[PDB]
Amino acid sequence: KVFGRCELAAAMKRHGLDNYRGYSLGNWVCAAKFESNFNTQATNRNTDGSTDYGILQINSRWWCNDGRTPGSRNLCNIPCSALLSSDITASVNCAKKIVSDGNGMNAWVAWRNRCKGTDVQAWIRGCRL
Ligand SMILES: CC(=O)N[C@@H]1[C@@H](O)[C@H](O[C@@H]2O[C@H](CO)[C@@H](O[C@@H]3O[C@H](CO)[C@@H](O[C@@H]4O[C@H](CO)[C@@H](O)[C@H](O)[C@H]4NC(C)=O)[C@H](O)[C@H]3NC(C)=O)[C@H](O)[C@H]2NC(C)=O)[C@@H](CO)O[C@H]1O
Repeated sequence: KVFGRCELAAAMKRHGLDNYRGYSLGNWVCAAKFESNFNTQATNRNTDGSTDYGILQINSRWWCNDGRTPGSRNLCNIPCSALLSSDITASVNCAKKIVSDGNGMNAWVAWRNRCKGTDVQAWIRGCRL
């Protein structure tokens, strides 16, 4: 799908991301533009061999099953193709766990450097929320 500046993000809040498990949900919306650029079908492989999926940009190596990830924990226990559709309603369970390791955003590559210390309230701001 193609989601605009004010239309793909009001749904983080419909899923409990608001201020959940210590990260403020204000801090969240910026990074999305940095991982798949508001696209729920944009995916790529990893130069280390495990492909990634979604706006989420996650690989089947440590987290889900795509069948090409051996030595994969499949900690998500769901097909990786189970998130890339227009609908995204159940795709957050695993996202809701990825911060539980205590690693935080240790997984999101763009945020720690593109959205870490940025004017992020300048990212979620302006839409009605
Ligand atoms: C191309 C695209 O679309 N996406 C690419 C991504 O594939 C890639 O992303 C990151 O991939 C790395 C590789 O695994 C991953 O980092 C490691 O994540 C694990 C678990 O999530 C962490 O391990 C836990 O450590 C804790 C703390 O010490 C331990 O308690 C625990 O024992 C560990 N877990 C288990 C179950 O053993 C690591 O801490 C972490 N790396 C380090 C060095 O700490 C990220 O999760 C991936 N994130 C995403 C969103 O992909 C990215 C690489 O930069 O490239 C993208 O392009």
